Amino acid sequence: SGFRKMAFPSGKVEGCMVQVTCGTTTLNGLWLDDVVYCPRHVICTSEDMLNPNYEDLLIRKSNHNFLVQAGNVQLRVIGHSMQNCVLKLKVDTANPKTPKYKFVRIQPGQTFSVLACYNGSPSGVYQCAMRPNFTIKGSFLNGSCGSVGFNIDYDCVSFCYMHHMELPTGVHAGTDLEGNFYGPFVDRQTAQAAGTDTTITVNVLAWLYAAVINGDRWFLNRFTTTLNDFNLVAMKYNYEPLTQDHVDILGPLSAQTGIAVLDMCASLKELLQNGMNGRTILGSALLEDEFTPFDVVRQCS
Amino acid sequence: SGFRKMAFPSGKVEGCMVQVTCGTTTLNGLWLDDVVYCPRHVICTSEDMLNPNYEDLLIRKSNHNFLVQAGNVQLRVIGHSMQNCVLKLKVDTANPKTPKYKFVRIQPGQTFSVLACYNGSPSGVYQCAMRPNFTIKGSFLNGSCGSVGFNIDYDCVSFCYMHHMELPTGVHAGTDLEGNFYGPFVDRQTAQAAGTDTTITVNVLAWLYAAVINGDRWFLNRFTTTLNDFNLVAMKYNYEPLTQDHVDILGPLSAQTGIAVLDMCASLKELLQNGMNGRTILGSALLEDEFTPFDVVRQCS
Repeated sequence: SGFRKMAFPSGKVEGCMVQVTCGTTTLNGLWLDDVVYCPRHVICTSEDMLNPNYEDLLIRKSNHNFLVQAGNVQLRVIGHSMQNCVLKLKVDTANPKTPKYKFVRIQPGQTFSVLACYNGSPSGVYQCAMRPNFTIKGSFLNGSCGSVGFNIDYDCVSFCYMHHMELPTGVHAGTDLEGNFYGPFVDRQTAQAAGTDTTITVNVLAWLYAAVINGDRWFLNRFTTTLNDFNLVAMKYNYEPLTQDHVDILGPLSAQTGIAVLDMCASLKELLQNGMNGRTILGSALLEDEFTPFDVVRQCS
Repeated sequence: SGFRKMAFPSGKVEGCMVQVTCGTTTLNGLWLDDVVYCPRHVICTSEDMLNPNYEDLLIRKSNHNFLVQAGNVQLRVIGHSMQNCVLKLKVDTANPKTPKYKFVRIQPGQTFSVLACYNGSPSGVYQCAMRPNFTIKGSFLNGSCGSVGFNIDYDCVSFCYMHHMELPTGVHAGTDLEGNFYGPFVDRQTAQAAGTDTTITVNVLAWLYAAVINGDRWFLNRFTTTLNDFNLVAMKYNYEPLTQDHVDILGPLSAQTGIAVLDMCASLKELLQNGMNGRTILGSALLEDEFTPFDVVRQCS
């Protein structure tokens, strides 16, 4: 029993974290084989950020302008290249602790574990989701750039996020491991803001199933709904639309509890219309949307 | 910016997790040097749990009755002893990945990271506190016995918990790494239940300071209180008493925000009397008590 925000074990990622230095900027890098991956804004001054031409800036740099530090040892940079918004520093030593890995670009609504680092040393690990507006509600301070988001499948690490910036609302923006930003964000100092966010509906339904698995079913009812009628109420409460694909993804959780997806949708509809009336679900007074149907399966009985 | 439930990086602990087998029971063990630590109930059948005499049960066992498996390799048990409610299996190989470590017995209200394991393999990591009633609100399934709780100070791992059982309310009970249970719990099948729990007051105050550090201050007021008058209201709402020592521990957070501890106590008093009036604090509709003043300092600006 129990249900907690659960991150993947961070060991395979810790052995990859290095510190990257360029001039007066210090951030983190991800050391995999003989290549160190990091945000390309490491080469910029604050003045360069106003209207940067990175191709023109990188041509002014040499290999000796980059400093890589792994624990105590200093790695020599023997090459450098840019791919989108990430810099790839070729080093003279291949990382002996490189795990089996993949670079994957995730969809909005998907979750991942974050290993927050400062100066090449991991500080902590936590779980979060890619919000529908393509920002993340993380916990990041100055120097956290280069920290990564990931999931673990068997023994393979799937890196899905690299941290780059904090927006004015306190939310965070970054790229996949190939340097493509999630959302309409760019790596330059411009007026950029997060768009309106919505609640991840398939995730709320998965978390209500986890609550049933853990023994709390006060919120259930005898009603059912159509996919269309539920979607009419979802749009009203700023919820993401539920597709037939989401219903299929929720199938294994529906078969374990005995509650049809459309029956669970009628409980969610009543919870949104009537509130909780002073009651909690898995220790929460608010509906939770940062657990995917896969996360519930992995942690539950 | 941001504030999340943050666990310590779990790498140093993952390299210690092994699978222990005795007869038909399989649980996890903690491999440190040439000793494997695990719950002593691994030697018992379900029938033995009714009224066990462990000294008499352990004398019937040989070294070959114990099976230790670290990844692919099988470790030979060359000795065995019991210390309180933990079994210590001496093995022929010292763990090459043993970190710098300590065994520490924590006070109620203190937090730690849990690395949940099944069959010697870590499944995930999450944060929790030792509740005032000496149980933990964890997330554990069958086979999780031997999973450990810990904190990390610089490069030293402080192990504070080993998992043993789940009580009827779904909460969890276990020992320190020297085999002494937290609370009045025993490792036998008897009617045992968690006592009444209370809210960890110094932790709620620390989390309100974290909210001020992150920019939300709607809950502040112009009032102050005495330590005695605040304690009169705390007892009424089932909160732990606040001592002068707790006030001193909250000093660095009080000096960073400019808000006196007794001023923060008057905000908490009003929050308990009037509620939140449809408002949240750090994304939470309930007051949070599983962040110590040290946890806030470690993660905040």
